[PDB]
Amino acid sequence: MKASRLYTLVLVLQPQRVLLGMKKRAGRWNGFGGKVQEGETIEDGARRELQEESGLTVDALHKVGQIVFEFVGEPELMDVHVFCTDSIQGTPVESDEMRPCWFQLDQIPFKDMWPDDSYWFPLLLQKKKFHGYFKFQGQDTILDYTLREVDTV
Ligand SMILES: Nc1[nH]c(=O)nc2c1ncn2[C@H]1C[C@H](O)[C@@H](COP(=O)(O)OP(=O)(O)OP(=O)(O)O)O1
Ligand code: NA
Repeated sequence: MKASRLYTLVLVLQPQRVLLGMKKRAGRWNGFGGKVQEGETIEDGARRELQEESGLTVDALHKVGQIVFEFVGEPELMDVHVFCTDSIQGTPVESDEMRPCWFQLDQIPFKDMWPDDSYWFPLLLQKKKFHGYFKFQGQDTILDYTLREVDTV
């Protein structure tokens, strides 16, 4: 088995809309997140990345899933811990690398999201927790994947 590097992903999910960020420098909408750093808990890394990437603060997050990504030709797995929150402080801010935008929950922009999101984001919307794994060739093609609803993440 490959080694894995820890990442976070945060979805700001309100009753009628979700906040996503478009990668500016590519072209896909995603939640907010990045690499966990030395000495911080995963949840604190998720809060930090949300603040660094979007400007938003939150005192707490709910863990909703974990997804492992494998890319053909890359030596490490990405171990992505997925969090949600419904409660925000501040306005999202555009940066040189990210443009935030709200989407109504009948307009989730799946075609401009990573392909895996079509599989797990419906579970998130149903208040379900999940574990996933996806093996990609490049940015567009899934060669293998597993997904399971779990009671505890
Ligand atoms: N297939 C996929 N589907 C998805 O929904 N999110 C993915 C994904 N693959 C990666 N992600 C998420 C995980 C993480 O939040 C983000 C990728 O992290 P980044 O590359 O932004 O890390 P960092 O920006 O911290 O690294 P540096 O650029 O070195 O600072 O995208
Ligand atoms: Na990031």
